[PDB]
Amino acid sequence: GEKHITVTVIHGDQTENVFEFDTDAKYLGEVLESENLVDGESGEYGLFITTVDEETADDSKQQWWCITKGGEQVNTSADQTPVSDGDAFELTLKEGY
Ligand SMILES: [Ca+2]
Ligand SMILES: [Ca+2]
Ligand SMILES: [Ca+2]
Ligand SMILES: [Ca+2]
Ligand SMILES: [Ca+2]
Ligand SMILES: [Ca+2]
Repeated sequence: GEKHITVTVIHGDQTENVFEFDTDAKYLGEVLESENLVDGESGEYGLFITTVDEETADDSKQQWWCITKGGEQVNTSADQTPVSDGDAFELTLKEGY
């Protein structure tokens, strides 16, 4: 079935870009890659997202893309994150830990 979701990208300079998807995808990674909104690499814990909406995290400055769902922590890699109708996800560029 078709689910209606939003993905908001919070860039390094605080620019927020909001993307709406109408999707039958089971998982968030499929949704993100449907429009090539992210680039990531496979690995043993799932997708490691390096670039979102044409912004690449600088590994050397401890930057990384973080997935949240209505601001709440998401425990799964994007390719293992189930999508529900009405979901709002965020991808935020974070620095450090
Ligand atoms: Ca529906
Ligand atoms: Ca709409
Ligand atoms: Ca891609
Ligand atoms: Ca690519
Ligand atoms: Ca873009
Ligand atoms: Ca519904």
